[PDB]
Amino acid sequence: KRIAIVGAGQSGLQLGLGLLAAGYEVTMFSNRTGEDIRRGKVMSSQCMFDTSLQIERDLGLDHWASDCPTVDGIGLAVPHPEQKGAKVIDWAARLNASAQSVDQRLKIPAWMDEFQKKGGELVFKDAGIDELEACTQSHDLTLVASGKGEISKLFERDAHKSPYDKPQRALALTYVKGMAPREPFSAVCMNLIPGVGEYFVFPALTTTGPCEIMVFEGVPGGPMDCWADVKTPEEHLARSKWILDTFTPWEAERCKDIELTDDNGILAGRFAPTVRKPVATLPSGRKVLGLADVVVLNDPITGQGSNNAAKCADTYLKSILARGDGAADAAWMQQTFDRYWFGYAQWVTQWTNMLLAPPPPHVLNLLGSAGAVPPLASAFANGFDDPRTFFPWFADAAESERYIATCAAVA
Amino acid sequence: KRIAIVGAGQSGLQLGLGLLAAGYEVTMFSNRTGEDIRRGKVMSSQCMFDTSLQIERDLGLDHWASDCPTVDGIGLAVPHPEQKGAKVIDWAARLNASAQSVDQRLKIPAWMDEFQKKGGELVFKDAGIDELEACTQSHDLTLVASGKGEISKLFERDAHKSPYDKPQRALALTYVKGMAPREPFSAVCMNLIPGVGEYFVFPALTTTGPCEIMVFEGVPGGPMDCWADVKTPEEHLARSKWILDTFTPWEAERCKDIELTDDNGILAGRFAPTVRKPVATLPSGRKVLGLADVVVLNDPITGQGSNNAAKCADTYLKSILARGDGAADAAWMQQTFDRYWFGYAQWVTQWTNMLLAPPPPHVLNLLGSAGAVPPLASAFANGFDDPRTFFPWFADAAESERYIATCAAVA
Ligand SMILES: Cc1cc2nc3c(=O)[nH]c(=O)nc-3n(C[C@H](O)[C@H](O)[C@H](O)COP(=O)(O)OP(=O)(O)OC[C@H]3O[C@@H](n4cnc5c(N)ncnc54)[C@H](O)[C@@H]3O)c2cc1C
Ligand SMILES: Cc1cc2nc3c(=O)[nH]c(=O)nc-3n(C[C@H](O)[C@H](O)[C@H](O)COP(=O)(O)OP(=O)(O)OC[C@H]3O[C@@H](n4cnc5c(N)ncnc54)[C@H](O)[C@@H]3O)c2cc1C
Ligand SMILES: Brc1ccc2cc[nH]c2c1
Ligand SMILES: Brc1ccc2cc[nH]c2c1
Repeated sequence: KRIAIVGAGQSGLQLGLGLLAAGYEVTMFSNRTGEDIRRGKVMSSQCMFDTSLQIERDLGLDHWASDCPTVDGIGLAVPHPEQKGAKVIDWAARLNASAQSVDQRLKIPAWMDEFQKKGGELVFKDAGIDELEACTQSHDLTLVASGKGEISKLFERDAHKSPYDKPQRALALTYVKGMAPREPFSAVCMNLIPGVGEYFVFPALTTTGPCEIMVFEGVPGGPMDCWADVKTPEEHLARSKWILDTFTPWEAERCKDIELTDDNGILAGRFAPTVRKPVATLPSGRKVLGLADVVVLNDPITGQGSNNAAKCADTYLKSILARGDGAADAAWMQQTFDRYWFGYAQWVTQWTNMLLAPPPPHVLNLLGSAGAVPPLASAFANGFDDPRTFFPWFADAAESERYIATCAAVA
Repeated sequence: KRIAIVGAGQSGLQLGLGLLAAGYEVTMFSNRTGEDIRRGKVMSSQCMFDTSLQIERDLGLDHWASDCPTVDGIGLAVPHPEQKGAKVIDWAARLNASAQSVDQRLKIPAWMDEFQKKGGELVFKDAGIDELEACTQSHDLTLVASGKGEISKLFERDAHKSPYDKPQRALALTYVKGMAPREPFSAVCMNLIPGVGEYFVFPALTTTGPCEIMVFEGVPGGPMDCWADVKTPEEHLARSKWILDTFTPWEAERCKDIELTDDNGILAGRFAPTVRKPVATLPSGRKVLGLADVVVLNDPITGQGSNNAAKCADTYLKSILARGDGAADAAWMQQTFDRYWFGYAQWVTQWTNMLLAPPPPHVLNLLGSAGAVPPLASAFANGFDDPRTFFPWFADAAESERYIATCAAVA
């Protein structure tokens, strides 16, 4: 009946709003005001594919569906090693159903407002152990949904599920107005720069209206690990254009007139992919359950964290409702996570962690073959809505050849 | 707009009813009358877990929810090698949400009636190539949902996805009244007889009311491959009791007064697990798409075929609706299957095919440990609602030990 959530983010607010609609009392702790979120720095590029969007629709939370531009496909390009300014791989495929990117600076504050209107108890505090000890005495279940916040480290890192202990990419975001729209359909335009990094770009909705989000990922120490000397929004926009001019001149043609959406429409950072154990034990001996990025944190290279957050909150909501009047004990907590991990997130995580490493030959062959086998390009693109569908053919050479043949037979 | 389906079974009727509700015209071919199905031989033990049941509920097709007894857990027993009449493993765990078994002799005819009432065009014919050639000219998509019927062999067997080319178990069913109900909760009572076979029993609903279904699976050539000399319903009931008396005397105690529900409440047969390619090309060059057991046929040992059929028809329905006015071409057909297979059925199939082979030591250790680690028994039982959750720990020794420890830590 009474549920506490620490962290008013994507997963926490989605879960809390779903619980309020199911008749629960919900207490939520936020460490920021809605307006400070709206006007602060961007946090994500939040490209959500149709399955995730549908979870929001089923809860009545798709408040920006008509205003947010759709992302209608996925494109992949690789620079040509010899031919200057050209591409050796350049293909695209349409998504079976649109994706959408609604700036968390819009969504989270609006969902905070809705949470209050629907009877939630919003408490404004940077929560720590004392708040978790208090919550665990007055609530039937307490979840930690604090994303990358320091309190997420209460949960023990799971070494076996975490192959990396260091960041594998240097990240940056740039929200811009003025970019030439993609024709004849919008897409996530992926640009893979061998041994250097990746640039992704797609339309989105932010606090000043429709835009495009530039996403940069650089191999640490390399030419796209280039944000440390950037100290002003103007320097950040300049650096963004320098990457395109240097590595993706075909995308620079779309950017002759770009401007930041706002001075806080920029981000630079990095983190190590990490999986954690879901049950944390407080000094009192009482227990809390971690949600979404607290327990499974992937590098953004595959565009999956928000998708994972919506699917994780959906799985946890269903588990809570199915438990009914039963106690939310450690066993129940652990099984709830296990269903998320073994059923889904282990495959998103293995796929993303593989793609962070240098691509093996059979992967380069897949990417080339997709350009000449449209069913394979379509399988690649739509796999982003459910990355389980990449296994076993993406990771294994022999299986990749079998799947290429399957796709070729229906081309 | 116009869809044809050959085979009025679980998957075909579920899909057809979902398409009619979405505004499509649907033509369906049945090779039997509803009454001949109601009064004919049983076809399945159709134990459906909550995710599958929920697919039926979301379509308004759970017409027997209140009359059908619930199956509330899963139990596992193994005879003791030394101690006579005793068990060395004997444990149970509650399902997070109930399962239900509604005799296909009840469900399929009732869904056939509903299909007509909702505007479907039901055509009564044993359909063959000529009907598929006619359908493919007058309909936008033609699916074959004929289960184990001979026409299913139009689709090419997929050797790489089919490790077996012979039956791995001799099957039998016995629907009975009078069995002592299980206390204190109902369950699928699994009995694993090392090197011989398996006996499963659980409550269900049939045409004469609530019953229990006895399910026998025998290693070919062994003592539970014992149905060839059975030629009358009385001999079939006697043989059923002989198995329990010989191998599971603890279950015989529940059966002192059992009687067949009806003389057609019996079945004996066998088949080779088979996966097929989903697109078949007719002599004209036009194409048809296989559904459910036509393309993925598993031995019943894991209780998954009906569950797969409901999840396959749900995936195909969603794919059709998402395709909208687009052509149902071979590429679309193949991608629809690929999403079912790579996303879900490959894992159900790998798990079931492993369990048909002799269990390795780490599996026997898992089964024993589940009896002393209740979180592990619960993970095992609830894995039947989504067998993806068994990977990778069920199939690998080191991973199994890790998961045992995870479960032990929350016990
Ligand atoms: C650069 C970048 C690009 C990305 N691009 C994409 C993309 O294109 N597609 C995609 O799907 N995902 C993407 N992601 C991932 C996605 O943004 C996250 O995975 C998602 O926000 C996770 O949701 P969450 O609920 O777990 O955490 P969050 O949404 O981060 O919410 C956690 C909240 O808790 C707050 N909090 C922290 N500590 C406390 C405390 N002690 N008390 C109270 N509140 C606290 C935090 O400030 C935050 O507001 C990207 C991530 C990054 C960094
Ligand atoms: C002994 C046994 C026990 C089982 N126990 C379980 C269990 O406990 N749980 C579980 O989930 N699953 C179980 N299954 C599996 C389950 O019964 C099937 O997987 C499920 O019925 C498959 O659905 P379907 O739509 O593909 O085919 P079906 O439901 O078999 O439908 C196919 C229909 O098409 C008809 N047909 C065939 N040829 C033609 C033609 N040319 N023209 C017209 N119609 C035609 C067939 O007669 C049939 O009516 C069991 C199966 C067996 C054999
Ligand atoms: Br597809 C896709 C969508 C968004 C992002 C952000 C980084 N990589 C991505 C891939
Ligand atoms: Br669990 C379960 C449920 C039904 C059947 C039928 C054969 N084996 C089964 C396992």
